[PDB]
Amino acid sequence: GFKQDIATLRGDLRTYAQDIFLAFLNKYPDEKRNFKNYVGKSDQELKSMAKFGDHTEKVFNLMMEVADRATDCVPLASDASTLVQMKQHSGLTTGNFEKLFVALVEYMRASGQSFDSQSWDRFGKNLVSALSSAGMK
Amino acid sequence: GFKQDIATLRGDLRTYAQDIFLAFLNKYPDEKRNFKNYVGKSDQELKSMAKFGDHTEKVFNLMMEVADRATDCVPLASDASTLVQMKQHSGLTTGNFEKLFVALVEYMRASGQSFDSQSWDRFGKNLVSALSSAGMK
Ligand code: HEM
Ligand SMILES: COc1ccc(Br)cc1O
Repeated sequence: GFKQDIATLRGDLRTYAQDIFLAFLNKYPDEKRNFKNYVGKSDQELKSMAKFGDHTEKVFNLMMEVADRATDCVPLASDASTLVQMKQHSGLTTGNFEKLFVALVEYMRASGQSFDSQSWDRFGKNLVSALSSAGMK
Repeated sequence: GFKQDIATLRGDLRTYAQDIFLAFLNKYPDEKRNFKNYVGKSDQELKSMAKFGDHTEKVFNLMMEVADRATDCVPLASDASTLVQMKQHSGLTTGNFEKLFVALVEYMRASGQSFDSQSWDRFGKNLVSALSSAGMK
């Protein structure tokens, strides 16, 4: 289930994080509007760019914590508020997170592994709802 | 407290893992007996090797899983058994773990961040006791 998937991802978190975020950027190339420095770079070039490696690592370290603190894939409202109030996220909207989780679910379904993709689909929808309630446009 | 410290560490897991492991290796030079491939390299030379960060991150992920599953800083006997039975740990005794947590507590106390160093010292002691109970010499 969802809780075991958190353990699976955490057990190889750097590789999963970079692969899922790359899947996001390659499924939705226009999302580089928020990452101008990512333009004109292959996956392997991005993986050697410090700001990509560091942001991606932060994304998934904190996402696994938010998932871990969730009940039945519903995040804490306080976790959603913290995400909304992050300064570097000022230009984001719920659509950015929606797309991230569509790519993550697609990645899990395509993997060879026993991920509970339905739970991650719910988690992403419930996070988006919570971000909206917390003030994200 | 302890639970928040797990969240702090997980929030920047690779960085904290490398810095705490380096603190251990430098406090106890003989402990590189179990790390032949790290001999003859400075802290920054080690951090530059992707395998060092990869290994340290995976170690500390399991450490955080054991810490999060603990009750009042007492680890589960089943988690201690896992650590005893790991093939990678066949050469080890509890003193190896005692020294790791002495260095970890020293790192936390010098950090100037608000770690609950007392709880981590207790956790390390209770982990050592639990490793002994699970069959480590
Ligand atoms: C609670 C404490 C510890 C945890 C959670 C832990 C966990 C782990 C994990 C997950 C690995 C596999 C690493 C990987 O896949 O890259 C590993 C390997 C290893 N650990 Fe531990 N460990 C702990 C303490 C120690 C201590 C104190 C020592 C020695 C002083 C030690 C020595 C080793 C060695 C020699 C390996 C083999 C290195 C390799 O993977 O090639 N561990 N440990
Ligand atoms: C002493 O063994 C270890 C302790 C902490 C990390 Br991080 C990695 C290790 O290999």
